[PDB]
Amino acid sequence: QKYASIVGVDLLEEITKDHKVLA
Amino acid sequence: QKYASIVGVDLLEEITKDHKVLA
Repeated sequence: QKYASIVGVDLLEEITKDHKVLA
Repeated sequence: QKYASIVGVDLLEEITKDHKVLA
């Protein structure tokens, strides 16, 4: 974690709709 | 792969329908 800090590494519902449109 | 070659081994939408039928 000192090393990493120095080098800079890190460690469906379109049918229910279409019906309700008709209604 | 020589051995294998000698011995012969190897190495949903029936609801959207039913509505459109009604319509």
